[PDB]
Amino acid sequence: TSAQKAKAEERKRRKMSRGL
Repeated sequence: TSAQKAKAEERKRRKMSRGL
């Protein structure tokens, strides 16, 4: 919920590697 206002950006740092 309130995380959707940022979590989407928190993955931009984890996907850089496991972005598949």
